[PDB]
Amino acid sequence: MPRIDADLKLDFKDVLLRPKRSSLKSRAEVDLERTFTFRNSKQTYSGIPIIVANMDTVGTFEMAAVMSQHSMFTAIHKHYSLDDWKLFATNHPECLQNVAVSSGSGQNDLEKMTSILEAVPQVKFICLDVANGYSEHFVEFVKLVRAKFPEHTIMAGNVVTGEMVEELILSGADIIKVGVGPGSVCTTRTKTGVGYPQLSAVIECADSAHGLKGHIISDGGCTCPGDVAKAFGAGADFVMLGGMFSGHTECAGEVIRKLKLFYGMSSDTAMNKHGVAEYRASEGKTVEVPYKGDVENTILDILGGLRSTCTYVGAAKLKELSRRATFIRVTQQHNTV
Amino acid sequence: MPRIDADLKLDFKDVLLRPKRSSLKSRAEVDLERTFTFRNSKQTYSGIPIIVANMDTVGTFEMAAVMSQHSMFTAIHKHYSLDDWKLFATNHPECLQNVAVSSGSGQNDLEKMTSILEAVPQVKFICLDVANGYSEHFVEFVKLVRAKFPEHTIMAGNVVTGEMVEELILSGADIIKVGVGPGSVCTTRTKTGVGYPQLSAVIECADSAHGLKGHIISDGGCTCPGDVAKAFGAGADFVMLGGMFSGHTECAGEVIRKLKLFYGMSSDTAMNKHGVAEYRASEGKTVEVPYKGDVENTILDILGGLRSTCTYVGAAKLKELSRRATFIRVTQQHNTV
Amino acid sequence: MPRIDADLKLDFKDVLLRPKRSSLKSRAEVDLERTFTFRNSKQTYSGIPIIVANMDTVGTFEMAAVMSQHSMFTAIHKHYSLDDWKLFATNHPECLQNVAVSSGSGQNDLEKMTSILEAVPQVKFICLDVANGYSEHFVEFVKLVRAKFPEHTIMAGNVVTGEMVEELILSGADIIKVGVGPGSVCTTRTKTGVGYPQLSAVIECADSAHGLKGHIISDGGCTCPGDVAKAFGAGADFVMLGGMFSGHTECAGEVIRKLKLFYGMSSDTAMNKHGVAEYRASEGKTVEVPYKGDVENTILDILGGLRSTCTYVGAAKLKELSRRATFIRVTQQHNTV
Amino acid sequence: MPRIDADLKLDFKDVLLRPKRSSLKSRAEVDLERTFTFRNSKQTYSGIPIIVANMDTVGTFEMAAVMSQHSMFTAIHKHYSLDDWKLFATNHPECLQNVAVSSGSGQNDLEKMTSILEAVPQVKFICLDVANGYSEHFVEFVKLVRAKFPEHTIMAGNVVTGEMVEELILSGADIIKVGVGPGSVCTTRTKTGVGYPQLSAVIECADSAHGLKGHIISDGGCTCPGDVAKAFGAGADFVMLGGMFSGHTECAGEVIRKLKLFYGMSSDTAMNKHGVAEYRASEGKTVEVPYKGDVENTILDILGGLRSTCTYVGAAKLKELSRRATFIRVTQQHNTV
Ligand SMILES: Nc1nc2c(ncn2[C@@H]2O[C@H](COP(=O)(O)O)[C@@H](O)[C@H]2O)c(=O)[nH]1
Ligand SMILES: Nc1nc2c(ncn2[C@@H]2O[C@H](COP(=O)(O)O)[C@@H](O)[C@H]2O)c(=O)[nH]1
Ligand SMILES: Nc1nc2c(ncn2[C@@H]2O[C@H](COP(=O)(O)O)[C@@H](O)[C@H]2O)c(=O)[nH]1
Ligand SMILES: Nc1nc2c(ncn2[C@@H]2O[C@H](COP(=O)(O)O)[C@@H](O)[C@H]2O)c(=O)[nH]1
Ligand code: NA
Ligand code: NA
Ligand code: NA
Ligand code: NA
Ligand code: NA
Ligand code: NA
Ligand code: NA
Ligand code: NA
Repeated sequence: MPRIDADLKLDFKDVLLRPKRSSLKSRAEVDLERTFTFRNSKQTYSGIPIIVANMDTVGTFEMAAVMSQHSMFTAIHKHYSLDDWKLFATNHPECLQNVAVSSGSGQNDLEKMTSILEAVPQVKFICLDVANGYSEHFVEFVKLVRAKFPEHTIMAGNVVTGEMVEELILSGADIIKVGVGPGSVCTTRTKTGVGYPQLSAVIECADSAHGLKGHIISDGGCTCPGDVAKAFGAGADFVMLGGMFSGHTECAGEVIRKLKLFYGMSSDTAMNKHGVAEYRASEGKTVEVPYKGDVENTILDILGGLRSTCTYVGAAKLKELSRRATFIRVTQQHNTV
Repeated sequence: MPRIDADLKLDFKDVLLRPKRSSLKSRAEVDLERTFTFRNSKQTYSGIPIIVANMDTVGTFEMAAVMSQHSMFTAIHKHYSLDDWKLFATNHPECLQNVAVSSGSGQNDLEKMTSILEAVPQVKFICLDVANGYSEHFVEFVKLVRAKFPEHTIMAGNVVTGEMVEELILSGADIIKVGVGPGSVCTTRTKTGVGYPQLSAVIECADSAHGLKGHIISDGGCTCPGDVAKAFGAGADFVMLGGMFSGHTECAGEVIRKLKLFYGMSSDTAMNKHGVAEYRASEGKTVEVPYKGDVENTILDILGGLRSTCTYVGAAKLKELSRRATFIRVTQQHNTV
Repeated sequence: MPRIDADLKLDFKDVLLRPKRSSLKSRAEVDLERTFTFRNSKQTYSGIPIIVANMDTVGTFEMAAVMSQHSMFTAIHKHYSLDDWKLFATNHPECLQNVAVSSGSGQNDLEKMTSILEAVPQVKFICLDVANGYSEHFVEFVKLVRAKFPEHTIMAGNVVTGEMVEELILSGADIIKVGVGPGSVCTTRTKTGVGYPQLSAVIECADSAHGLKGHIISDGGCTCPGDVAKAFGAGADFVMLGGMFSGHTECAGEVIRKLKLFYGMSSDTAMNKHGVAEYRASEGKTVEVPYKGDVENTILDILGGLRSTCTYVGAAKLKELSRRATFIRVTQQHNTV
Repeated sequence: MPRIDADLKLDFKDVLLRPKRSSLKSRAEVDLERTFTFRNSKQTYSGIPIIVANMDTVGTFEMAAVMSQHSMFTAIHKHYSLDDWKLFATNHPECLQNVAVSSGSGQNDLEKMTSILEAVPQVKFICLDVANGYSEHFVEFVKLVRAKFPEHTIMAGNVVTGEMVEELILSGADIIKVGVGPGSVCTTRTKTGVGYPQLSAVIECADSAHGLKGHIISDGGCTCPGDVAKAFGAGADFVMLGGMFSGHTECAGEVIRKLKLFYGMSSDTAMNKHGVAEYRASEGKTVEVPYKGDVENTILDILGGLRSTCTYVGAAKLKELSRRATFIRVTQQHNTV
């Protein structure tokens, strides 16, 4: 029996947030910092919950040192060496509280990560990523990492439904990475037919996490600050971004109209440059992106957009955005000429 | 609890007006003038209820002097000086009954407006505009302007839902400006995720105004005369337009294929040229538009379109259009080659 | 009260015809000729019910002489003179049974038509066209033409709903022309907001005609032979076409890549060349179309397509197509690369 | 009575497959081979159920010799001669178990096929194709072929609904070819208005076959490996492909940016090169396609995609994919820049 779910699954383009009444005079009143206490690691975090994705070109140390100035976060890419990290530590000690070390489920990866966590005790976040986030093999791996590092906060993914968000949390992960399909350079939908609309995946997964006192990252699929806001509005605790951060000076890669090469974690460009075949669910794209320059401007644009959103729905802090969010269903997002 | 309204919100593209039986021989029979009596100012107005928007390039004095010849209206941009206005008065006294002076919620703006209303008693309309039309701060500001000018008619905005249309009317505004998102150079949807489909916003807001014996302007989102007609058909008492009036000789700005620069009230181009950051809900676009020449032709095209609409639905006067309007839901608006 | 009909109105793109079981070996078995007896004129017609539209460039005498060889029909454009027609009669007497003379509702038009019907008794069809097919003025005009020519068959239009199809038939018209909006060079939707999806307009109007033993033409909106088939399948008794016949050698106008100018009946190009302002509901477009050459090939393509349709649904004659038509609702019509 | 089925018929773009929990470590665990026993021929087949379509350019002997190395299948085009086939047999004896000989319903075709089956007893599949797969003439032809070759497995088509799938199976065909409209170079929808969405046609037809212990091919409409997976997920026993195999070295036709000419079975290019008028339901297109080079890479890409799909839904073998398939309804398939 092949069956078809009756419920149309919407994405970001299919909706808008409705404005509401409030006493908020203007957007600089709004506080975008959140304070979280994690279910399993028992650690506490405070910052602006926007994470740079652990992709080759954007999850760099340079990107980190800027984000951190804004209390934002960076999931560092897994190809840096131990020596690379010990220089990062020496150079930017104040940044270590705002980064996560990354690993796949392979033994070599686990060992290298371990050497990093031991050499840099200030790093207190771990980001774990596989091709099939629904595998029992990932479940037992998450148990292993939890046992090895009982006081480190664990981000794990990726999934799109709530049964697997609960199983991953109950198996020791703190923050589940929700998203398969929508990523700017993800090709699961084309290559495999498998995936989920981003908005629907957050609505559905956020509820499942929060009943366990766990948390989620909306990973992928945001194309402008409005999407970030919708992602938060849908219940996401953090939002992670690759494509919106691609193209800047603090991105790794030469400038080539000035452009830069933006490529997926499991892309052909990636496999050539490195053992990444089964790191993500699809062999992602390799695109050319216009050179945007310094990431500060982009950060300002994004945070500013999000402050307005909160103001316009009556949220004085980011914590209250999902509480105040009413989405309306629309037939369009743009007025063309 | 993030929730999603079950009702799909349609816009202008999603519908058509149905023709109906009548005794109307032709479109020159139709009278497009309306006579209004305002709830709070208690003043009476007669004209063709189509308003040029208070944008830098289109809300000019030159635009005004043409519109006025057609009994149309112009919301003048807020950057003109007192001296500029006193020349407008001297030069085009017969036009003063067909313009509104504009202001934001800042004290400097209020003072400059006040000096203008005192120096030109013939100006009897006020247009008030903010970034967050749902703020309690806007509500109290509207009370202040009402108290300062008890015999001036007040347009205030912008909103998209009826609870705020009622609160603004009950707080002293006469005519509520309805529209957030659809404007040709508005970027709220992209930058903030917040907005509303224009047609749905008028249907919903018109009902709310009219129960209080108040009035609304459909502000933004019309791309052709058909949209104007639909806007009126949905219940709007006036319709305001920026983009359809952009590009003409009576527009402010040099001619540059001949083009002209059309930019938003809170756009980057605006901030550079002037203190406009929080005048509108978004930092609007700056587009190039083809030089259309004299606004008379455009006016003729638009009024002509609207006369046909009334004829085809059986409305001998514009007053009867919403009464006679049945919208049908469609899957398209164009026959491509 | 502005209201919105709950029923989504589909067009040709939104549907497909379902194949069905039959004993039909192949498409040359299918007979596309119909025999009609008209309600009010009491005349009988036999032919392939596909009519060339009465547009300047396609409703020519040259087009007629080809169509007629295929038992197809031509609604001749209203600008030809009496002398022009008397040469047509002399030259192509066998074609006169397959054409209609055209007129608007003006007295000059009526007189010129009258002179034509008197000078050419073999012409037994009249085509009457106005801007507002819902006007009481059109209703009384139809009564007048019926009384003046009691044995001529009258095509009248255009409408999209059944209440007006019945009133026009009961007022003496034989064949109602159904379609407002979808025409290739019609601009009602853009200029006035008024119109109707073609498929929905035929479904709805065909039922209304046939209960009175009257007939309809699906006028406008077909872009390929599939649309013709759907139009017939929806219940239409005839289908009229402009754009699909545009571009051929037998079209009026010079060749200019080789192109030809195709323009609407009430278009600016039309008004310049001639008193046509209120002949159709909109001031239609003027497009450039590629030179297709001889209309024979196009005719062959269209008739062939329609024979296959009948075969694939089990209709041995065109009469049985609507009887055998089941439409399925689809989300697309094309497989792009 | 023209009527409209209430059920919207979805295609591949309208859905995604949902990931599910499993114990599958990775995609090389998945077995894509199936073992089938046919209802009427009583023969058994084992291989990867992906068939190259019997089109001029892709159903070649060269294509066959590669496919066969991958346990894939090739429906050979019907224009090869007896002598051509006897060389194929001599050269690639091990491939004969993985090809089908093709024929239309004409006597010449039947005779030539017969001479081939007699000269090459190793060929045990027959592929039969007509313009109207719903004709009683096709039904009796299928009876004739069954009687002539009682131990050959018969693929017959094409249809889209289950009443005709059952009648063709009960009349002796083994494997019904399901698909009319979606094919990359099919024009039925444009030329005739007749067709069916591919996904809906498989869902509906698969059920009908399987109740008779028969089988179906999803013929046409796949544009990437995701579509293949969805096709299998919907219940299809095999999937046939033309366009995805077009463009390779083992395709027939010269290289011309390097391109190759890809044309339909009943296309104008086909009729010119050969008696094919009524072989398929439409006169298909002739497109230019980029030269992809060797078909091995494409095969690897497609099989790899399909292994991931099975892994991500928890299917260790292709047999279990439809059993494990839950489709979700979506509003999009792509993230544009
Ligand atoms: N399946 C797949 N996902 C990728 C690949 N590269 C990056 N991603 C995903 O894309 C996400 C970011 O999405 P974006 O913000 O660019 O839309 C990353 O966090 C990661 O989840 C890849 O090669 N394959
Ligand atoms: N949010 C926003 N709205 C603008 C800006 N500039 C103009 N608008 C809106 O656009 C309206 C006109 O819309 P239009 O007729 O061009 O679609 C104006 O009345 C105003 O409400 C801007 O910079 N930001
Ligand atoms: N409203 C309007 N309709 C036109 C005009 N010119 C042609 N048409 C319509 O277009 C029809 C043919 O549509 P087509 O087959 O090109 O889609 C004609 O029969 C007529 O009803 C025009 O200028 N204005
Ligand atoms: N109606 C029609 N179908 C064709 C023609 N040529 C190929 N096809 C269909 O297209 C199918 C392959 O579809 P594709 O994989 O290219 O989308 C073939 O198996 C066949 O069923 C043609 O000329 N007319
Ligand atoms: Na491991
Ligand atoms: Na980059
Ligand atoms: Na103030
Ligand atoms: Na302008
Ligand atoms: Na008259
Ligand atoms: Na023409
Ligand atoms: Na035969
Ligand atoms: Na090819």
